[PDB]
Amino acid sequence: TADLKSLAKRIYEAYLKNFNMNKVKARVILSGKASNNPPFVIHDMETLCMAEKTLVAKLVANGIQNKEAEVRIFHCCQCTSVETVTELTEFAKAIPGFANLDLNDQVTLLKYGVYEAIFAMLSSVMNKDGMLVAYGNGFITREFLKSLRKPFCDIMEPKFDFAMKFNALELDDSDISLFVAAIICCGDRPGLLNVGHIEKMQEGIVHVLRLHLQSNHPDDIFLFPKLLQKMADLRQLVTEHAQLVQIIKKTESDAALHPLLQEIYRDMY
Ligand SMILES: CC(C)(Oc1ccc(C(=O)c2ccc(Cl)cc2)cc1)C(=O)O
Ligand SMILES: *c1ccc([N+](=O)[O-])cc1C(=O)Nc1ccccc1
Ligand SMILES: *c1ccc([N+](=O)[O-])cc1C(=O)Nc1ccccc1
Ligand SMILES: *c1ccc([N+](=O)[O-])cc1C(=O)Nc1ccccc1
Repeated sequence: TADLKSLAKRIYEAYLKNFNMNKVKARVILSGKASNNPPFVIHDMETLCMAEKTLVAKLVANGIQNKEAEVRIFHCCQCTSVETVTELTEFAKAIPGFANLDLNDQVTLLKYGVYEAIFAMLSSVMNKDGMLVAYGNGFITREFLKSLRKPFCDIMEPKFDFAMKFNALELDDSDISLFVAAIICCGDRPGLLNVGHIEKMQEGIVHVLRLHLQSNHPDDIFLFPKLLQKMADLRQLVTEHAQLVQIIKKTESDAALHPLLQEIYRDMY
């Protein structure tokens, strides 16, 4: 079309603008074809404490430091998502009609959707062996994550499984931008007031996405349906994650939950 392609572009531009780590900037680091200075590999406890030597500032004033090895990892890992939530909250502005929604419906969308988008985008920085960290400056291996003591070794491995099959779709930021937009405009979230209004808004994004996918990836005929399954998959992935988070709350007495994330997880699933 033309007006649609403008909207699809308006979304993409908001994607690159807000999220500092896109799939292009990431796949080039993992390829190592643009530089000979690879990110610092974190594969065991020694390499971890080395890299942590860089953040000794944020670690001392936060009281972690002497905390357990796993707690330290996923303590800063929370600060990441808190940032991605903010970037996502701003990315939602560009969505046509979103800013107009009732302030309650806006928060509800961003409540049940953020983590579904975080894990989706989180695939862009993963591979079969690990993921990028610190805006591409670090690469934490996948086996080291599976080596932590339970239940921390069950946190990231599920996401790696999704990112491997999801990456297999060969998507570019051009598409993910729209894909993440549709995730936020899901009219299925509990507590939505104007269900009719939101569904109209989502159908616009999905319609744009369905044509964009057929245009940018014409050979993968059922690519659009596959992604719909992925949305369903992510919805399930975030649910299990929420259960595993609350499981860490009812047992681990030395792992505190970030204030912002508390409100998100509160009575989520
Ligand atoms: C992906 C990530 C960081 O996943 C978590 C993994 C571990 C924790 C915790 O260590 C923790 C701390 C306090 C409580 Cl009450 C429960 C769990 C939190 C989130 C997220 O969700 O952004
Ligand atoms: C998260 C957990 C642990 C560390 N660390 O001790 O090396 C770092 C991070 C992290 O995400 N650091 C970061 C984020 C963004 C930009 C630069 C560095
Ligand atoms: C945790 C959640 C999300 C990201 N991310 O996609 O930027 C990274 C991490 C993480 O584990 N960061 C990290 C960096 C350095 C040392 C430990 C942990
Ligand atoms: C955010 C970024 C980096 C670190 N760190 O490596 O010390 C910590 C945090 C952070 O906000 N931790 C936290 C968890 C729970 C409640 C408040 C703060």
